[PDB]
Order: sequence, then structure tokens, then C-alpha cells
Amino acid sequence: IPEYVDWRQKGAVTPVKNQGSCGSCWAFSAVVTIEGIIKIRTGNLNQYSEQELLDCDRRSYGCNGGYPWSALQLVAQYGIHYRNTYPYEGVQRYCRSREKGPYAAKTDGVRQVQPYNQGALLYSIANQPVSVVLQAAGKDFQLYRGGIFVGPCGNKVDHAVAAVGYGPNYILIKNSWGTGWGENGYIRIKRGTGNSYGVCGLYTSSFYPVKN
Repeated sequence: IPEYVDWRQKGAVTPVKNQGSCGSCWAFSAVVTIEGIIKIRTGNLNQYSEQELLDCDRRSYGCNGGYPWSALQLVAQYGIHYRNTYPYEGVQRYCRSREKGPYAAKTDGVRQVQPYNQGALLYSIANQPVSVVLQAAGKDFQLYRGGIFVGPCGNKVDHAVAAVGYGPNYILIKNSWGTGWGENGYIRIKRGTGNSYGVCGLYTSSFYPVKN
């Protein structure tokens, strides 16, 4: 696998989004992996709807938090609409998928990468964007403006984001707090420290969609 991987350079990452006050990061995280696997398999780059996952995933708790893997399973059991046809409102509403007509994409399943193993995560990122979790409650993560993030932070994971690349000393992360945070909405987090948990708990639970 390469020394550097960056899926934005390969045309598989859409613009950075802002979730607002709503704790919908789980939906935002699932969507960037869907957007990425569709580009890799069909060559078409499209934006998909986080709002549809916020309203229709009833294993999650809307704006109070939820699960990246249930949103991904939902897209494999049913499908998802374009972002354009089901735009983001920032509040959980009624599941309006039937009213929006035919689904725009549907996946063949979801897989988990082997937890607490840096090599497993690098090998999946070199194949597609992956949904990852980390601890973001710390003041250091919140006030990050740029550079390689070394912490400090513990392992109490609370936020879902998407890994879209890596380099010799970092993993490239797309976050959903808009462009006014970090490196235009991205963070580069330190890798290669021998710590199995990952800095800020990055190797705790990682998932990706399958499309044949």
C-alpha cells in the first residue's frame, strides 16, 4: 500500500459539512464512507443524505447521539437518497424516505476492521474511507487549529468522524464541524507510537460499507 494515501486527491471526498448543534456526527461519518465507496465502484461522485439517517435510523437517538454501524446497515437494508432530495435541517423529524421516491444508492453490507490494530486500519484506508471514533470532549481537540495532533486526550470515545488518508506519521480525518475548525475541517492525528488504543482512542471501532 502507498506511503501516502489521500482520497480527496483521487476525487472521492465531497466538501466539508457542519452538523450544527445536533449530535448527528454518526450520520455524517457514515455518509462520507458511502460517498467514497460509490465513487470507487461506479466512478460517480455524489452527496448523500445525513438527514435521512438522522430521521430513519431508530436504533440511534437523533440529535442525542447514535451509531455509525446502524446507519451503515440501514443503507444496506434499504438505501439512501441524494443530499439534494433530502437536505439537512439539524433537528430530527419523521422518516420521509417513501415520500422522496426511489433510493439513489444501496450497498451490499458492512464490515468492521480488527480493533486496536494500527496496520488493519491503514490497510482498510488504502482501499476506501472508513468510519472511525475518538474522544473529542477534551479542550485540546476542540481548540485545534492545525499541525499534527499529538493530544493530550484519553480513550473515552464520544465522536464519529471518517479517515480519508494517511501519511508516514499521521492519519487524515474529515470532521463535521465545518471549515472553521482545524485544517479547513480536517485534522491529521499522530500514528506509529506503539499505543494499541490509538491517540484519543482512534482504533476502538471502525467500519466500512461493501459494494460489489
